[PDB]
Amino acid sequence: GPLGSRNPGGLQIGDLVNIDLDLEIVQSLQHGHGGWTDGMFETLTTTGTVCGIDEDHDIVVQYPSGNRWTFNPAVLTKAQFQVGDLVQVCYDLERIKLLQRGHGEWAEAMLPTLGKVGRVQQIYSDSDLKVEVCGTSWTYNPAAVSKVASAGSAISN
Repeated sequence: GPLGSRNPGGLQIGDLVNIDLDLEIVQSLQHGHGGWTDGMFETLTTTGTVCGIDEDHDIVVQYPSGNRWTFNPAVLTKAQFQVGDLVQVCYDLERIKLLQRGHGEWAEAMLPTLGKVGRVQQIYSDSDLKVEVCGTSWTYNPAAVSKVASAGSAISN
């Protein structure tokens, strides 16, 4: 069936989902189903894990960055630093192109890394970083990435 024809309850916690859609369509469908913020660019290139269904029947999805985002079910398709640090790549394409000048440069094959998390593999003497993002390592300006706190502040049970 077409987009939106999935049976309610056809996704459960632990299911893997992706987004195949263009941003503009995601934004339309997100109206009244949680909206869009640019922090969500991760979701267009990362496989998420269903972690809940809210009262209004929208799907809450968990990302390796630690972030959880709420989606219209129709959007989803069922599927300073230290070495080892989990870091998130800047999602702003314009900014990152400028930061990458002289710091490893921007290659178009890096486009999917926007907004994604990866792992620091090596820190160069001049402070640039080798970061592995979904199996491929790139050189980044450290200003082009942020240390990730998965869950953030501690919450008592």
